[PDB]
Amino acid sequence: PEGPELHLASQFVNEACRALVFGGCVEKSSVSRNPEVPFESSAYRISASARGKELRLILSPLPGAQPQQEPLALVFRFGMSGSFQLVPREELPRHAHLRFYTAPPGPRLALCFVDIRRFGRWDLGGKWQPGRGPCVLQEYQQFRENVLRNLADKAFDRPICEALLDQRFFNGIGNYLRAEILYRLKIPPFEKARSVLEALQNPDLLELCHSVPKEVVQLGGRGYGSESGEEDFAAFRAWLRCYGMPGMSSLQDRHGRTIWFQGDPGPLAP
DNA sequence: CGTCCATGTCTAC
DNA sequence: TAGACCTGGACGG
Repeated sequence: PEGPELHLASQFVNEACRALVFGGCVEKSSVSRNPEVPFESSAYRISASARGKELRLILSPLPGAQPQQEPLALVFRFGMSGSFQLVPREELPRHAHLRFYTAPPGPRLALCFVDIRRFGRWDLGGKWQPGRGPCVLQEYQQFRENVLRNLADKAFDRPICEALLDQRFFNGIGNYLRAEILYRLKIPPFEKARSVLEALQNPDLLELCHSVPKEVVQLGGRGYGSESGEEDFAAFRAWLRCYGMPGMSSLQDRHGRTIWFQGDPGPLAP
């Protein structure tokens, strides 16, 4: 998952858990290296917000719930496979690694953090990752300024296909979005990032870093992902113009990750 | 059986 | 920077 997936996951949690009351402990699969979540409430609601490639749950005990408890924030990163799913308490998926259980009345449900591969991670802090750039979806002006102010940074020596994955400046952009973005402007992926950015100091590279992932969010669906039917997944595959599409060339950036492009690879190519 | 590939970090050398 | 962290699917023989 990349920014749009984290965003729709946030929306999924909020819409699904609007009318739900949770109760009891927050349960961790005994194979997850991530920390135990010390939290018990007789009655609590669950809300979410997203910032680039991170999502924040807030667990909010209701009035008079017991034990006396202050709200608790957890921040998730999903790595290659994470996901959130509302399931029947007795049909936990394989790889439901963290699990929030509905109190009665109503049919017993588990909001599960599902992460097949265990590249996902969570922290008790409630805080966004120190160093991560602003969210390209929700802090666009902040995102734009945070780049143009810092072209001096060695980050921008790298080729543009590489800089776009540095979450310090492009929080929320990942390997499908970088491909999709450059294709829209036909910027060679191994053009030097400083050259392409110095220019702006008919939409431009930074406009698209916002608007292109925002197109994924406005499919509905779960962006690149199977939930909301294996119907919405094909609605994404049809949106894609570059990433994996027949006809397109592809190469490995200096860190093994595959960039899909059309035509000219550009000057700093392997 | 086997090999390779996948929406991302994270860290040891 | 090579390597680690993981599982499973789409392919090969």
